[PDB]
Amino acid sequence: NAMQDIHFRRHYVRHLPKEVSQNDIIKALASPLINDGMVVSDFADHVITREQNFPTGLPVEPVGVAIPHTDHKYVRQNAISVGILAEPVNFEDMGGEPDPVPVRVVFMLALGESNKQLNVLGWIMDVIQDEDFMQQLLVMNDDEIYQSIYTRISE
Repeated sequence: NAMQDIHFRRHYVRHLPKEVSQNDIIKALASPLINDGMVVSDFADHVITREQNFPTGLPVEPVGVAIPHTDHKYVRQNAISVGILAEPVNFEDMGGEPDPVPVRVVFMLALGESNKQLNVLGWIMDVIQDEDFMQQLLVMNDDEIYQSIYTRISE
């Protein structure tokens, strides 16, 4: 279990309100990591710059996903911060496609070593193809999303 070193806590999950922008989302998801000392104080802005340059939208159906992240030099402890959006928010296609991705679930990845990327991406790729799992994230409360994702990670 390579992800045994990834931190995922109850407060690393939250539903975001409508009318929030891409930047608000990134700052909101980064907040808990920043407070726990998992990342550098200005992590959210490095993620924003990264996202604008190299978008992380994944056009999966029916729930659009995004995996914003930044350089590992800004991460001192591996962690994942999850956001469930009240309404879809547009993220540019990681693949370069013209149509933006209507994102509803955001998986912010804070990885301190690049050797962790393949594994974590493989994990994401897997959960976003799990139609049922993804749909449930849009219905469950924070504790439920937390329990399910946590389990998914460690089990």
